[PDB]
Amino acid sequence: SASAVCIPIKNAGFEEPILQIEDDYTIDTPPGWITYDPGGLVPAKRTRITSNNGVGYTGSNSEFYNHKAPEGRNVAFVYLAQEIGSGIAGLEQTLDAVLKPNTKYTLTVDIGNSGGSFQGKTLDGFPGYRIELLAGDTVLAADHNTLYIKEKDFKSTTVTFTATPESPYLGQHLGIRLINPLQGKFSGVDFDNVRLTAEPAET
Amino acid sequence: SASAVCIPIKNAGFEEPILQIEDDYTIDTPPGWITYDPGGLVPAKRTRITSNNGVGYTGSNSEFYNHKAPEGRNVAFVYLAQEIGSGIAGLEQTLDAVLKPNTKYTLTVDIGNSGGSFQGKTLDGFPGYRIELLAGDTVLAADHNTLYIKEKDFKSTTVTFTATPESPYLGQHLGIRLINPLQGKFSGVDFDNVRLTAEPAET
Ligand SMILES: [Ca+2]
Ligand SMILES: [Ca+2]
Ligand SMILES: [Ca+2]
Ligand SMILES: [Ca+2]
Repeated sequence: SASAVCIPIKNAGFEEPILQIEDDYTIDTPPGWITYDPGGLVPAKRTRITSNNGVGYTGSNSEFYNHKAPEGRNVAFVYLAQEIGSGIAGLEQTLDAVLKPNTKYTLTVDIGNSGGSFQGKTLDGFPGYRIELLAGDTVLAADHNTLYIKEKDFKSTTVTFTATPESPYLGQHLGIRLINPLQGKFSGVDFDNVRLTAEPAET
Repeated sequence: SASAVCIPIKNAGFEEPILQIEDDYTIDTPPGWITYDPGGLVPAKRTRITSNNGVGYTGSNSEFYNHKAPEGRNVAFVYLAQEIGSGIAGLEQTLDAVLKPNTKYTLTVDIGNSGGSFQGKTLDGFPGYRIELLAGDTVLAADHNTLYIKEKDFKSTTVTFTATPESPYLGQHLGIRLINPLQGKFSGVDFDNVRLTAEPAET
C-alpha cells in the first residue's frame, strides 16, 4: 500500500460536467465514460422517465442521501425503467494502462443507495450493484451485490485481482464497469470516487 | 455471528464418496451436487483427460497441495480441458431453505490452486474461481476471482448477501455455485468446506 501506484482514470469522481443546484442531474453519459448496454435497455433518445445515466449534484442538503457525495459534488447514477431481471446496464471505461504480471490491482468505488422520494415516486428499494475490473473484454474480477447499503447511504466496495506471469491477459488494456443488475426496485444505483491502484503482488 | 445459524447443505465438504489413497479421485459429479455446464463443455461420457469434476483425496502427503484438504480428507475439483474463454462450468446445489427478509447470509468456501506437476505437465497457473449465492435461478451475490491463491495453497473466500423486505426473491430456494470460469491454465480449481450461515440483518 505504501508502494501502491494509481492507474489513471478519466472523470473518476464524475466531477465533469459541473453542476451547482442541489439535486440537479444530467441524463447524458458522463464524459470519459461510455454506456454499457449489451441488451439495449438504454434508448437512443433518453428522457427523465426512460432508462438513463448521468451525473447528479449531491450536496449537504440532498434529498436522496444523508450526507454529500463521497467525493466532490457529483456522483454518477444508472437508472433502468424495465422490469426486474430484464437485463443489466451501467458505465464502462477502457484505461491506458495494460495488465502487468506480479501486480495486485485494487479497484475501489463508493456505491450509493438513493432514498427518499422524487416527484411522488419513492426511491425505496435498490437494484443491487456489480463492480468489474477488465483486461480486454474479459472480466478479471468482480464483486456482485455483496455489500448491504442502507437507503440514503453510500458504501465503499473493493475488488482485488492479482495478475501472475501465467496470466493469458498480460498486456491487455485494463477496464472498469459500474453495473446496475436490475435485481430490485426502485431500480437506480449511484457510484462515485472510482480508484484503481497497482502494487507488487504478494510474495 | 453468535446468533448465526447454518443452512443445510448436502455433502458440503465433499466427504462422500470415501477415498483412502493420497491424490486418488473420482470423475463423477459429487453426490448432493449437480454439474453446472450451461455451454455443454462437460461431455456425457467422462474420462480422466476430458473436462470433468469430482472429489479427490487430499491428505498431508498430497503431491498437489502443501497441506491437507481444509476439511475432512476430500476436496471437490472442476477441470476444463477446453481453451481459455470457451465458457464456464462447475458444481451447483439447490437448498431446502428459502430466502428470508431481514437476513444476512454468509457463504464461505475454501478455494484450492493445485500446484506441482504430473507426467511432465505443470499444474502451474489457475483458471480462477467464482462463488455464487442464488435465489431461484437468480445470482444474488458473487465473488469473481478477487482472491490471490498461491500454488499448492487453499484460501477461504466470503460472499455476503442481505435480503430486505423489498427483495423480489423472498421465498425462493437458496442455491450455491462453485464455478471454474476458464480464465487461465492449468485450468483446474478445487473447492471444499462449503458453509452458508444466516443471521438477523444489521440495523
Ligand atoms: Ca464525485
Ligand atoms: Ca433506494
Ligand atoms: Ca472436505
Ligand atoms: Ca495451479
